[PDB]
Amino acid sequence: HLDTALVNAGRRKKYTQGSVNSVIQRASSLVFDTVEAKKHATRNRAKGELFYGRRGTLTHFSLQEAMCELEGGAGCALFPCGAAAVANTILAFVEQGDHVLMTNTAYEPSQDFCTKILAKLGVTTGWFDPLIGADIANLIQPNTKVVFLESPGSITMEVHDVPAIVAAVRRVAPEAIIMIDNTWAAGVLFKALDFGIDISIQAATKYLIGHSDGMIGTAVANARCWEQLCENAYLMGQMIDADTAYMTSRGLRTLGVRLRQHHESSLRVAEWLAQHPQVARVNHPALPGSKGHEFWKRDFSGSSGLFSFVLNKRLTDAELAAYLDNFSLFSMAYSWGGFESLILANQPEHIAAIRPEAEVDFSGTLIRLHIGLENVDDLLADLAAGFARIV
Amino acid sequence: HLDTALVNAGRRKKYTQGSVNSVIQRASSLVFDTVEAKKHATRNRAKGELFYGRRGTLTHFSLQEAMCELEGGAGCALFPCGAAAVANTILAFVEQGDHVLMTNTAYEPSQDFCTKILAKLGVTTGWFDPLIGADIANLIQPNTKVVFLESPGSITMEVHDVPAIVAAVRRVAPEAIIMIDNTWAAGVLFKALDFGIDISIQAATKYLIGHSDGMIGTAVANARCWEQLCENAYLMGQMIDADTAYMTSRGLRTLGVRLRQHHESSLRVAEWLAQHPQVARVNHPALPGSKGHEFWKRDFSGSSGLFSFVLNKRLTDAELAAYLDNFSLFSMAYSWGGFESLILANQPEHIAAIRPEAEVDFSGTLIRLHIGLENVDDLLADLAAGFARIV
Ligand SMILES: Cc1ncc(COP(=O)(O)O)c(CN[C@@H](CO)C(=O)O)c1O
Ligand SMILES: Cc1ncc(COP(=O)(O)O)c(CN[C@@H](CO)C(=O)O)c1O
Ligand SMILES: [Cl-]
Ligand SMILES: [Cl-]
Ligand SMILES: [Cl-]
Repeated sequence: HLDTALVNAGRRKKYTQGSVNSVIQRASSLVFDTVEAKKHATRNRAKGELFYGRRGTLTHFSLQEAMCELEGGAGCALFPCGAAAVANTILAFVEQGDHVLMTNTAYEPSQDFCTKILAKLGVTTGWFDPLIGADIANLIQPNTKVVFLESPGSITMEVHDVPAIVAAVRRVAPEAIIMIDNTWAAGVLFKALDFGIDISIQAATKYLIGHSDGMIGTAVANARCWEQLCENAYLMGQMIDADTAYMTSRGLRTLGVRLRQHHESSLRVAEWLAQHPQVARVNHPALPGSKGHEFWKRDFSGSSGLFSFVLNKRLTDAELAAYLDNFSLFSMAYSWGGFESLILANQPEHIAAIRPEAEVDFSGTLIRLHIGLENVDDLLADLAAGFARIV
Repeated sequence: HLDTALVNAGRRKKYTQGSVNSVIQRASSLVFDTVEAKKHATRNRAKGELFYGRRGTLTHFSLQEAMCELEGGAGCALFPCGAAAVANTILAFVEQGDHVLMTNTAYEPSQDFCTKILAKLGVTTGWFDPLIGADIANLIQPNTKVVFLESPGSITMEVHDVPAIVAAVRRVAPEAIIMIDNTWAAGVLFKALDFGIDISIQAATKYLIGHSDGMIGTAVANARCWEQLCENAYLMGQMIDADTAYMTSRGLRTLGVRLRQHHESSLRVAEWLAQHPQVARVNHPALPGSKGHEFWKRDFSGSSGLFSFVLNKRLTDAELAAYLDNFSLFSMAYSWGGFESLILANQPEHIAAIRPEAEVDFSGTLIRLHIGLENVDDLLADLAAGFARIV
């Protein structure tokens, strides 16, 4: 039913007005025909009545309805980008004196928001290994207000045992706000809110947009946390432009077909790489043997196309150029989740430096691949040519 | 390698300037820094130097390069929609006293262009059965200038034997302009120019855009016909806006994954319908027994999602409402090639009225389906519920 839901989510007649897709309603000013209409709009300004562009237009309402349906939430807040969704969703729930507990595999700018912004405002941050499971109850403190998950982890792809983590957290601090950056799953391959997580955050920038040409963040909350998220994000003025909301709705429609091809192609690549003499490790959650693969097999309904692997060596600056500069199909860039295949290198010491209170367990250069929609045999030929350049 | 080509076609740095996709260059005025720059631009105004917005900006040049690569042509003209591409491509090659030979299964607005616009301008049109094959030779007159193909045919979906038609035309009138409306194949399931056709026309509106929210026509010509196409369409002011050009290039990137799903689901539905006791006949190019199926299998590399079937009876007006008005997932609308599934009905005499000099061979009500990206079992249940309403 997912593919049918993707095609139809948010597409009601009040938003589409006769077309297949929602109209694009560009607005700051939204006009009240009468004082009664203005009173009604004011009362319902956070409940889907047209009131002011910072609250949304029809185009936003359609995307929000669609995200709430797909992720099973009570509300969806929208942000200029994925990093803004993370920073402002955390900020919405903390005050001077609180404590945040975050996986040490979190996206680096999410860590930096904690250590460079929150700290100067009286909020502290501790760290945990992605595979801590139930032992996380040990780290929970009497002022721990937020617990921040990200699964798979950034770059290294380790999957949480979320059931064990949530259960442990609910024993010790039931009213803690559990959050997850659910971007790798595109919010649909892992139903975060069905696991007891309070808020699922996405860089819709990635698979939801799907084409590397829009930036937008989303946060879908359960009924318990929606109103605080919505009103505190709004006090920071957080919103997205109507056209980008439209393009996010539009990306949903092909998300199923795309993800199935990303899953298929990338698992094939990773199977070939795990057999490869020049490869030390392969970190693909759908690959038997990867850190947390068993949780992935159990808790996820599929895979996307982003993973990583470790070379037999820490490439020099000169080897890195010979390797990366001369691919024919993979491109060097940040971001991911689009139609084209990407390649990025992180040296083991660089990873270690973004793993607070941990070290790394590999010494080769770590290559992160986004596997796009190209023919997978073409892409293997490109990686093979890459290996020949550094042998 | 098609999937790799779809991902990469037209995406060169002079257009993308560092992003994944081409920039969107919106312009009428294009600035000449010097008289010499203006002279150079004038000389190359049809060859991809910036000259004037009506000739195109970087965004158009990128799409044009993509289409020439994917369809194997020398140039690609752009139009406001498919119907404009058809009308203006035919018009570009005719003059008073010329004769056009068009398949009697052509899209109805294409026929009306011939009978209502060309006729009063001194250009006659004759008609042929789509399975005529080599016998088209006998219809070629001394003044026949254009032979217009459409395979599969509109609504009824008959597939031409293009090799036999092209060989027969080239025996009698080697210099005739052979055109095809290649929309059903999205220009990539049937490589028209490789079969000796001179110009491949598409409503990029359909599968190239892919989301039912842009209109655009394209015409890719071989080297023999390109300059005449280019300059006579320009004399009629035909262009597309830069944003829709961008959206067409963008659609190309997912065309492969989308078409494979349309193929799989539409063939499933067609095979199910062919077994159904309320179905007299299924018109799907990929279904055994359909008209021209053998040519589809030999000459195409796949199928899209549009096809039709004939019911075992002629629906009354009351039955038509009962059937059509109460679908849950199929929607009634014109166009096709999007993510959502569509349904339309025609009575046999309506089709007969748009089959010039021919009758139809069925008497039941005809249903045209577009199979979108929804789960095919959901779509089958929607069709079954419809059959129950008219049984
Ligand atoms: C898991 C994850 N979460 C957030 C973000 C940031 O989203 P933006 O919309 O880019 O602000 C990312 C993005 N990471 C990309 C590019 O920043 C990367 O290459 O690491 C993300 O992966
Ligand atoms: C085969 C074929 N060729 C051209 C067109 C016209 O394209 P536009 O971009 O709509 O001008 C079509 C479109 N016919 C659709 C939409 O009316 C239909 O419902 O039959 C076409 O099929
Ligand atoms: Cl109130
Ligand atoms: Cl307000
Ligand atoms: Cl000119």
